[PDB]
Amino acid sequence: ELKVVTATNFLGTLEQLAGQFAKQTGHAVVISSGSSGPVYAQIVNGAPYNVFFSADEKSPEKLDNQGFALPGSRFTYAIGKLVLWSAKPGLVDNQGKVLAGNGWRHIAISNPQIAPYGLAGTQVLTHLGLLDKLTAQERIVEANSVGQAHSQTASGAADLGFVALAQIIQAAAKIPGSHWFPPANYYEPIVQQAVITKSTAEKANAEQFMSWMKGPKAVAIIKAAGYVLPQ
Repeated sequence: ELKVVTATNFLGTLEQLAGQFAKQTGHAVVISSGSSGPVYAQIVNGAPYNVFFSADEKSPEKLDNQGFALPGSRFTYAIGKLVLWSAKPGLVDNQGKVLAGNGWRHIAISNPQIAPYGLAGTQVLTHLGLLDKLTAQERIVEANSVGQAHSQTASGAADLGFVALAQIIQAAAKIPGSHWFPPANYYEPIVQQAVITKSTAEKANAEQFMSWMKGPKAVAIIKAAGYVLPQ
């Protein structure tokens, strides 16, 4: 009974992974999710999780340094891809020029202090010189996770949103609405690391799952969700 907590970007992908791991091994996983910052704080506050999938390297690195992570268990399990998305077809152009105009109301951006996909979206606005203007105009609506940014954008509560590719890519590889991938030099890469929680009471099972996460079937599921893997 492995208890796994994930940054919200990776929830849907982890559900797919957990389903496949259960089919192969008979082991069931209990998934929890939240923004990377708050999940880190819950772990430091003794939350009884076995494995943590962050949306960054910083939280796993801090847990390792502070003695909360099992030594040697930290690794990069996926590299995300930031997307500017709208549920409305035709609103987001393929060069992101929409961001500099007034043809939309709000943009959902997860809180950059706690959600790495929010940090990435904020970095894109800084790269374009639009963060100050959109902040002054009160057009940025702070979401508490990229799960919430995606929810707000998917319902149209926000005309635009900065989300994870995994949240919007479909089984056939299509993406509904409209979208723009900010180039890789517009934000720092979203390098996602995982750790085993040192206090786990299921060490062997946690290590088995962490090993499986690097294997061919897990990697194929991760890539199908639009993530990349270290070269």
